Order: sequence, then C-alpha cells, then structure tokens
Amino acid sequence: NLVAEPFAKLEQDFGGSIGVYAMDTGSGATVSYRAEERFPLCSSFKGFLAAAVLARSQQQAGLLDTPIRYGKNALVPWSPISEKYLTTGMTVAELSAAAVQYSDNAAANLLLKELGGPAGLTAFMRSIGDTTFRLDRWELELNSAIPGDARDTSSPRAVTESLQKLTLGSALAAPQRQQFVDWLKGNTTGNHRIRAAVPADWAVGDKTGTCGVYGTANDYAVVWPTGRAPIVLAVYTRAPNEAVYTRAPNKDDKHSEAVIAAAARLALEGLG
Repeated sequence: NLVAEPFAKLEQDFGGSIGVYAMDTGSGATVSYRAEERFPLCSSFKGFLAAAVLARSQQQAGLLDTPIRYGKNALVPWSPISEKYLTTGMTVAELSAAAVQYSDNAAANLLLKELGGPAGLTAFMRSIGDTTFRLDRWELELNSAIPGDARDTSSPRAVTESLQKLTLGSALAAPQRQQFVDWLKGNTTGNHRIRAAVPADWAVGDKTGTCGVYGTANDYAVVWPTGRAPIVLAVYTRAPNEAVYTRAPNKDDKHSEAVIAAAARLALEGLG
C-alpha cells in the first residue's frame, strides 16, 4: 500500500492508468503497479520483432545480411530510414536496427511480413513462454489504442519478463542477445522516457511506444548500473478515459513522457 502510494498519486495527477514492473536481476527485488493489466503495445512491439529476427538467425545462416528490395508501396508515415534507402534496399539487420532505433514503420511491416505477420510474432512470444503478448494488426492500425480493446496489447510484467529472457537470459544465445542489446542501447527515440530517470554513468537500452491516442505511451528498458546487476523494467500508460486542432501538443504529456520518467524514477528508487 505505502510502496504503491507514490505511483497512485502520480497516476491520479496523470488522469489515466499507469502500469509498472521492474526487476533487479541481482537481488530479485521487484516493483509492481498494475503490472498484470493490459496496455497497448504501440511501437514497443518492434523490439520483440527484432528479437524474433534474431531467434531466426540462430537457424538460418545469412538472414541478417539478406537484402530486402522493397518499393514505395511498402512505405508508411514515419519511415525515415526506409525512405532514405528506398533506392538501394536494406538488409534484414538494417531494417531491424531501423525499427528499433528510429521506430521506422515501413521497416517494422517488412520484418513482420518476413516472420509470418502479427500471428507469427505472437507465436514467437509464446515460444519463449510469454502467454500475455498479442499482436494482431500491422502499422499503423495497431496503434489505435481503443479503450477495452485487447488487440495489440501486453502487460508490464510480461514485457519485462520477456525482455529479460531475450537480453540477459536463455531465450537467445549470447551473440544474438548482444545484437539485441546493442540495438536497444542505440535507440534514438527514448531520450525523454526511462533514460530521463537513469544516472548518467549507467547504460540503458530501451524501446519506446507511442499510440494514436495522446496519453497512451510506453517504454521498456534494460538498465546497467556500474558494478551492480542490471535492472529490467517496463512502464506503460493508457490515456485518461475535446481535441484541439489549433496548437501543437504538450511535449511533456502528449506521450506521457514526464509520467513515464517519473514512474521509472520511483521504480529505481523502490528497488531493495
């Protein structure tokens, strides 16, 4: 009750719902708030998509350097890397880096197609023991974040547990885990979320998600303190339950950025 109060207060100030799960891999200590509830994945599925690619790389030689020669019909809004390389194509690894580090939408759809679609990615998550994750749609429709809709959702606890398995655990061999870690570490889209909570001399790898509803957003991360075991955590939000066309949205709350950072701080502080 007392441990949760700061999260409850943060949630009450936010007006929507917040979900947090954090685990310290050295002590086993955890912090949990609405950790079993479902939240829209949004773009955060792209990290698990890259992990699924890496799982296939344990069995198919040359997959990562295989070129995908896509056309303009594969492009989607906010596909800055795919657009830049439209005239040369991109390899599977380059598409994975683009999906993870720039949240490139076309790259995500191209990789989804290679892995059997949303059902294929979901089957991969089942294969690592994640019974909560479900992906049902493609970009951009998977971002709809319709309240009560279980499509394209998971829970903070399942996200954290799967992330730990794929970066630090046994769901992938070390060369694959290292590539996943390096992609996450180089993410460019998370500088206002979990990373805002982390001491500078630590390291972070993360993947953000931002849905088609203001206030529904998320981030998950592995955090490496100096001289201490890594921490794995996930912070998800659902927007409060008119639209303004004459101004750009607030940078601190449009994607729950301040709330996600604040929740991440409380999680790191609460571990013990």
